[PDB]
Amino acid sequence: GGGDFTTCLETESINWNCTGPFLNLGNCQKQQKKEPYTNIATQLKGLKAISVLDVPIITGIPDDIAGALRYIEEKEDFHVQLTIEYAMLSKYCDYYTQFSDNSGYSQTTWRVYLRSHDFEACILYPNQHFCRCVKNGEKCSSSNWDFANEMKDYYSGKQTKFDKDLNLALTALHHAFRGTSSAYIATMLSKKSNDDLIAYTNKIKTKFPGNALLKAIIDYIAYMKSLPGMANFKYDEFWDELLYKP
Amino acid sequence: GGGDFTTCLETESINWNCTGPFLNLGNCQKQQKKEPYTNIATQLKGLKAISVLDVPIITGIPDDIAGALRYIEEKEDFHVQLTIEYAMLSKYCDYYTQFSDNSGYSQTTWRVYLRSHDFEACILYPNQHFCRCVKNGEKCSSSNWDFANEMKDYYSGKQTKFDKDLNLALTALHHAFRGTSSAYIATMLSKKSNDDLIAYTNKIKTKFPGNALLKAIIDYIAYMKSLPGMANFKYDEFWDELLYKP
Amino acid sequence: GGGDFTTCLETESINWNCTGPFLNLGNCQKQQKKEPYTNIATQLKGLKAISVLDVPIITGIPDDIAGALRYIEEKEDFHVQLTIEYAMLSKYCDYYTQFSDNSGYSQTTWRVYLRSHDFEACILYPNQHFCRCVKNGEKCSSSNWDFANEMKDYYSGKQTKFDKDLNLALTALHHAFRGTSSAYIATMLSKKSNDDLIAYTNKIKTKFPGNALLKAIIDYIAYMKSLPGMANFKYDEFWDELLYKP
Ligand SMILES: *[C@@H]1O[C@H](CO)[C@@H](O[C@@H]2O[C@H](CO)[C@@H](O[C@@H]3O[C@H](CO[C@H]4O[C@H](CO)[C@@H](O)[C@H](O)[C@@H]4O)[C@@H](O)[C@H](O[C@H]4O[C@H](CO)[C@@H](O)[C@H](O)[C@@H]4O)[C@@H]3O)[C@H](O)[C@H]2NC(C)=O)[C@H](O)[C@H]1NC(C)=O
Ligand SMILES: *[C@@H]1O[C@H](CO)[C@@H](O[C@@H]2O[C@H](CO)[C@@H](O[C@@H]3O[C@H](CO[C@H]4O[C@H](CO)[C@@H](O)[C@H](O)[C@@H]4O)[C@@H](O)[C@H](O[C@H]4O[C@H](CO)[C@@H](O)[C@H](O)[C@@H]4O)[C@@H]3O)[C@H](O)[C@H]2NC(C)=O)[C@H](O)[C@H]1NC(C)=O
Ligand SMILES: *[C@@H]1O[C@H](CO)[C@@H](O[C@@H]2O[C@H](CO)[C@@H](O[C@@H]3O[C@H](CO[C@H]4O[C@H](CO)[C@@H](O)[C@H](O)[C@@H]4O)[C@@H](O)[C@H](O[C@H]4O[C@H](CO)[C@@H](O)[C@H](O)[C@@H]4O)[C@@H]3O)[C@H](O)[C@H]2NC(C)=O)[C@H](O)[C@H]1NC(C)=O
Repeated sequence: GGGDFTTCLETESINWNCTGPFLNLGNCQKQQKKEPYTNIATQLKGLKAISVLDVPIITGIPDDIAGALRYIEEKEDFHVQLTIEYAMLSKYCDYYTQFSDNSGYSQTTWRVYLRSHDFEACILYPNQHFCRCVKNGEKCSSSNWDFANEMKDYYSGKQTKFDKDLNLALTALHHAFRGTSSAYIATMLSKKSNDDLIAYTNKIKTKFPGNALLKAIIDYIAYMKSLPGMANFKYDEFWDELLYKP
Repeated sequence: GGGDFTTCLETESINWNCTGPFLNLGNCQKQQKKEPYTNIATQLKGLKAISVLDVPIITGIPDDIAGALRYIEEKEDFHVQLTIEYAMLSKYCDYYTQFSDNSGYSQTTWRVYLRSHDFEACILYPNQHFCRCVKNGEKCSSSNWDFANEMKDYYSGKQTKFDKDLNLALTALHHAFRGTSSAYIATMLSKKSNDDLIAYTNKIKTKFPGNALLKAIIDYIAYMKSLPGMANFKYDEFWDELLYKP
Repeated sequence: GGGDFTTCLETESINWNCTGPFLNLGNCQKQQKKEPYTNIATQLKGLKAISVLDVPIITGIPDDIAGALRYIEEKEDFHVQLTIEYAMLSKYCDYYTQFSDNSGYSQTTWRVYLRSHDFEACILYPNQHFCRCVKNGEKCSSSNWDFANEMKDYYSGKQTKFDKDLNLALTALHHAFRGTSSAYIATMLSKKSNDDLIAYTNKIKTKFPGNALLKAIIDYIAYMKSLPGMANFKYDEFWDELLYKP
């Protein structure tokens, strides 16, 4: 249920087990988070995972996390982006294990996004368990229950609203899993590979079963994908920028 | 219901149609967001909207949005600040159209602010529809109903509490509409032009009718303005820093 | 109920009255917030609070608050860290008085953190008044009522869950009171000085009685400290990095 870094370097096209949360790391002690990127590049070079030519791209990772994620997602090539992300996860080795529960430094951005904005359907049907889970941290264990089909019926003749709400869920997921995960989601979206997209998000939910809000947003994405609005769904255009170069 | 940039340059004093959200833009395709500020300054110069002397102030806009907004609001002169804001809206051409609905990258800051803090009246009367709309995204369509006059009575003999809660609403609005919009609000506040202030916020609510939380905060500001506490209202002093130089 | 800066410089070990919120300041007018750090270092030097050798560490405080807090907490020595924090509070003289009520620029971070994440106990018992206060700003005046002992019973055989939820409360407090306050909390935690820790947080709650969410999180920390899970409590390891050098 994970991918090795060198094995991932051998593969030609991005796949689920070569995205951030599924990369096999190790420990993760206090010391490694202190390590600067020069040391991590030197480690990767000494193991012959990378060559000298690849050391600068690692040493140019900005020291702050927000800048590091922008730097990673700027890359247009699968193996380069993967190498950078792996260096960063070698410094912040708990970046994605933090997603196992309901808090942590790397979760704040996506949670802040999801809870600060509003779904169109939740504004009209705030008693739905999905909405109560997003807004109040309430009823999360039954979040995937569409009471009286209100949500489904609500979206029925409302392509634009379906598009807004599903894009808000996917934008939250983008903020959760920046970098290779988002390049993979972008790839599937651009090809309308809806079944593969749900397969990947379901793998994320299986990876982090202790993360209640994440489970709710993933179930919601699968629900929207089952609705008639999906056939004409128009994803937000920022995704096209996250695609890799031909 | 909007202002043209050059026409705005001709006018002597800031007015509603020469603030950010009311500046007439066009499209707004994928390409223009990629354009650096040197290109946008060159465009404005080629149209003779600005001269060579004005090119550096545009090319000095920092690349990140937070820095660009700080840069804009640092300006002490109406036409300079307007020109900078217009260059930025020429790059992020959807910055203010994002406010048409209930999400988007440019809305996060103000929504995070409004929902992370608390109104004094809502702590004591959390069942008020305004409070349920701010906190739970619930009852937003009846947010401007003061049940049993609880809010009004609550503020009656409480000048300090009225001041805190109205300032929290206005600070959220400041975070929504930085730059020229905030210089305009600052101008009206410093002159106690309460009717003009409400006229402007009501124009914002009319511009963005699909934005439920924004509608609620704007209705709330008009309600507070109708209360006896408004006559002695003391706005937060940061506003005085956003005024233009004499 | 506060500490003087020079008197604090005389003392050998960090104590409650030499942490940020308890440092005695004065006014705090509009002008002082405009003052750059060179001027503040010159003031402190002219009063002979510091010497010329200490001027650079003050002039190197980055201009943005987030960077200033990172700079302060990087210091490994009590008197240095205190001096830096005092310079910063001399510029943003309302940084900690902002905590007297339910909003303000310096409160956003910790409130955003506390409300974006979730307590394990609140996911299962969302009707608890503590959970309603954190999530909905509701029932804050009775937040410290554990209805039917649900919370206590919930943690009874769940050391890991107790650890997660108490660490989330303490991490929120860390985000509220960065710098010397966090070095003091780190010191008490590393020595399992649970009674002193509660004494300090209770002083914070007494300092800011108008801050409803802060009162709730402080009462909650004292409640957890009373439970059998405290004896084997394992604090998050970032705290050990905030300790001062021997
Ligand atoms: C990320 O995760 C994916 C799965 O999600 C992994 O892909 C699997 O990789 C394994 C190992 O290479 C594959 O198993 C091998 O398949 C060979 C046939 O492949 C073709 O046919 C299958 C359908 O039958 C297609 O799915 C596939 O795309 C090809 O078209 C077999 O010949 C192999 O059998 C031989 O080796 C095994 C193992 O030693 C022996 O037990 C056998 O007896 C035999 O000698 C083998 O079964 C598997 O097919 C792949 N699945 C998919 C869906 O593609 C990636 O490897 C993984 N990446 C990383 C970096 O970890
Ligand atoms: C931003 O939005 C404001 C409104 O909110 C616009 O201001 C209006 O601008 C129009 C066009 O210039 C003004 O209309 C003209 O008013 C002239 C008289 O102005 C004085 O009197 C009025 C009261 O009657 C005052 O409000 C005003 O301040 C002045 O004191 C008329 O003489 C004009 O009539 C002539 O031109 C029109 C149009 O071609 C013809 O149809 C007429 O027959 C006649 O020949 C004209 O009506 C309007 O008064 C302004 N309103 C206000 C409230 O000031 C800004 O122009 C706009 N800015 C930008 C950059 O878009
Ligand atoms: C931060 O806050 C702490 C308290 O939380 C202050 O610590 C107190 O400081 C005062 C003033 O120095 C101390 O009062 C003095 O205590 C002396 C005895 O101290 C020993 O014994 C006590 C127990 O009795 C211990 O707590 C202490 O640690 C020592 O082991 C007395 O001899 C003093 O009395 C003399 O002076 C007073 C005042 O002028 C006269 O009225 C007396 O008659 C007598 O002449 C005095 O009482 C107090 O003990 C300290 N408390 C604690 C708990 O340590 C810090 O000073 C303060 N720091 C800053 C920078 O503000």
